[PDB]
Amino acid sequence: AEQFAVGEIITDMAAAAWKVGLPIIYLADMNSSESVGSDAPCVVKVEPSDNGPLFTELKFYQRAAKPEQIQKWIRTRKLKYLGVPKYWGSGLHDKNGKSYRFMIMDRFGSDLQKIYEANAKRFSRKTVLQLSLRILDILEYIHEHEYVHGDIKASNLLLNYKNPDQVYLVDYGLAYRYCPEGVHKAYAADPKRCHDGTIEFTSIDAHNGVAPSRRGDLEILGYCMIQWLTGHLPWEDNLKDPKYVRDSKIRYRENIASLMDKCFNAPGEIAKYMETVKLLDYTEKPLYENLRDILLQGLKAIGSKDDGKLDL
Repeated sequence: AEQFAVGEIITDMAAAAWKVGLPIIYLADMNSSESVGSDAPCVVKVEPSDNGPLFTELKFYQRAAKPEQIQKWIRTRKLKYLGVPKYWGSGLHDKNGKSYRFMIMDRFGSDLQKIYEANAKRFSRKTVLQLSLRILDILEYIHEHEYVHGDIKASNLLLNYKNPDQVYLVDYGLAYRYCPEGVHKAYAADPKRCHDGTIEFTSIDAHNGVAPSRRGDLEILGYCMIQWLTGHLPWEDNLKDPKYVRDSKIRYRENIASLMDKCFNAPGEIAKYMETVKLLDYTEKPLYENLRDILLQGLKAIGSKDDGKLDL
């Protein structure tokens, strides 16, 4: 089915005008006499208005992904960029007697998962450290704006369409506001939430059926880094049994040396990274700069620096 006639002009609720293009979710750009081409800088996502995930994602984008909000962060922290997609607007659209919600956001190039597979499911240490530094900036940002992602993975990491050295974290349909009005949620389940993440990468907290928090996000990144380096995780043979996966993660958490021995001479920064995350209490605020310093040591150990080169 078609929610839009291609080339039609839609107006968001702030009265900003956009033109809809072909599907890639549709390509989109500012309203003009020209057509929306394949180098369009925006997408328009459209779901039924009763779609829960789009609503949750829309609220995240409205609260934490305002263009000027992001740009202000970039300047004050003195970053080259920030891998949070920008929100450009949203509204309601009727068609065929049904109500649809739409949202305008940044368009991106390839996901990391496609590139990962193209490189025979291996990223270099350089790549993994550079990716991870930027994700730590993203996580720091969203955490400080009261949200956790809870599902970091290569297929949710998209490259800037016009810059392959900039990676962005997408999909906040099942993101969680862990800290509304500065009050941290308690160690317990959220009954209006049933997202456990992705089984292979999800946190022990999520495994235990409690709502995700900051430590959970960093833990997910830990598992990704190992996946990316080695092409494997210890529990990847039994992803159909969450009990097994949780058990394995709990045991490897208790003994990180044996995780390194299993997964790999292992990189010291990864082990140190995992060790720091382990110390975090559920409600505890991470020292993100310390975590970055730890990854920086990894770069210095291979004769490199934080040059912002993903080397993909």
